[PDB]
Amino acid sequence: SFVKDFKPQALGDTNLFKPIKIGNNELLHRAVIPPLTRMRALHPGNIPNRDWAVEYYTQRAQRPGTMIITEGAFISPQAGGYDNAPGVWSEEQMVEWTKIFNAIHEKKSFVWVQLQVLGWAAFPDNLARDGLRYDSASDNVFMDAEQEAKAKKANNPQHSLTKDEIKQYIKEYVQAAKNSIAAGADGVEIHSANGYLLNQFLDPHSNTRTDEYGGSIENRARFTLEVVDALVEAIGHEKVGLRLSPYGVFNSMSGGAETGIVAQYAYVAGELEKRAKAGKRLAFVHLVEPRVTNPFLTEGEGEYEGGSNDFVYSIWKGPVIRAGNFALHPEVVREEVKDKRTLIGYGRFFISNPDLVDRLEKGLPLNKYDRDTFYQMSAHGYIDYPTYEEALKLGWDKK
Ligand SMILES: Cc1cc2nc3c(=O)[nH]c(=O)nc-3n(C[C@H](O)[C@H](O)[C@H](O)COP(=O)(O)O)c2cc1C
Ligand SMILES: C=C(C)[C@@H]1CC=C(C)C(=O)C1
Ligand SMILES: [Mg+2]
Repeated sequence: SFVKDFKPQALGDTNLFKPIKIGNNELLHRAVIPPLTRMRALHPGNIPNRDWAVEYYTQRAQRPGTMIITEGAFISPQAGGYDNAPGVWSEEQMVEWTKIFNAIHEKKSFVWVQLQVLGWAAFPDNLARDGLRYDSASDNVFMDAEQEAKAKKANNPQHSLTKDEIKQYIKEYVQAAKNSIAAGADGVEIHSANGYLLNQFLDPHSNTRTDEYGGSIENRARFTLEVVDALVEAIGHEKVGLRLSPYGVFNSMSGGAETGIVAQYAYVAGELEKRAKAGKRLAFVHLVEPRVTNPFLTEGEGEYEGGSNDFVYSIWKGPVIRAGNFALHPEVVREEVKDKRTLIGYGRFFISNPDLVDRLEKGLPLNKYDRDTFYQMSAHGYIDYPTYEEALKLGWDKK
């Protein structure tokens, strides 16, 4: 059915429908699909779903000139820990990704691979099963008590990465990015948000290190920036973006409660602009808004009102993608896109609306999403959400 207490507003008269160039890609509108883990990848091998993934992405690429960022993809086995999330390290995996990229391109849309490394959000028992470490920035602070317990129970205690192990991850990021581009992707997004490994280094709660990778703003940012620099050199700055969530609390990050948090993220933005002025401007910075500090919470919950991401705009002068509860708030989007370098990511409602861009343009009702099938091993709630046309044929305007 359609979202009941929603008054759509047509956005076709705004900058949301003005073209913009991101990296090498000529976008025809500024509604972006942010990365959305769907847990349909197949085990063993973290293989993109051979049955349904091409169809899922094809459906959501249907509006020409759409930028799609893939679900997080693990750069290596050690970077993983979820059996049903895909990887980008193996030939088996890349074969399936190539089919996905080809399908998206056939619809005249674009695809950026999000490179994911879980750190303390990984399941320690899956990792132990495969002979892998349970990794994070530190070893004396844990995501929650349950994760700490699972780690100890599996004889896989949380491990504070050595400098050599950090370098090994960087090598893996480089190879994963190369794999992605070679298979046909338009670029990659470095995931440094949402409380995953790079975010665990950025955040002073999760990073209690006393070496060069902790203990100061510059040190906490080091790993993220090293990855940025490694990828820029490997595949080019025009093929690289960075995702950050300054106010996020998901996966036990500090958010606005940490008084030093804006400084931490301002420093990263500054270092990116510095590289930009040196002729290596990243394709974009992607920010999760304080509108959504935890994406497991229903829209309107977990909104932090005490901070804004606007500071980034004073520092970074390139494109900014903003994500977080925008689908139900066209009135907010209308104001945000008045800034001529701002794009809008729509997550949960792109899950439920394959033709979301058309609906945004014309102010059409939105399909409700089904949270119960966000992560189920099923075509249901993955590839069977209807377009507006199909919804009308199903009688949803009367349901
Ligand atoms: C089911 C689901 C899966 C997600 N997977 C990822 C992911 O793999 N990588 C990532 O950076 N963010 C992920 N997110 C966060 C979203 O990209 C987005 O920031 C968040 O959903 C808020 O946007 P929205 O209100 O438009 O949904 C996910 C969110 C949801 C609900
Ligand atoms: C279900 C997942 C593994 C996560 C859901 C939400 C976020 C922000 C991710 O990065 C993946
Ligand atoms: Mg149900």
